[PDB]
Amino acid sequence: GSSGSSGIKILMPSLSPTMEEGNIVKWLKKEGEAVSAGDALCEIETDKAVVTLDASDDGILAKIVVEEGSKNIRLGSLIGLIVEEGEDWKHVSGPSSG
Repeated sequence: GSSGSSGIKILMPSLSPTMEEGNIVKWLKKEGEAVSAGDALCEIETDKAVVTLDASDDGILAKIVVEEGSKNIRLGSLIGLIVEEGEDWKHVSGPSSG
C-alpha cells in the first residue's frame, strides 16, 4: 500500500544530565489538543527529581505512543507525535492533501 506522512516525532529528551530512562507520570495534554513550545506536555520521572517535559515546538498532539503510567522510558523513544495545527490529526483525506 501507500501512506506517506510528515509529522514531528517526540523522543524522550535528556531532561537529566545522566539519565538512562524516564517515567511519564501523567500527560498534561490530550490527543488532539494544541501544543506550544515551553508549555508542559507531561511529567517525566527521574531519579534526580520530578521533571516535566516541555514542548520544543508548537503543534497539535497527533497521538500518544507512550501513555502515562509507563515506567523506564529510555531515551530516543517515541512517546507521541505532533501535527501542524489544522492538519487532520485524526485522519486526513480528500481531494487535496493525500
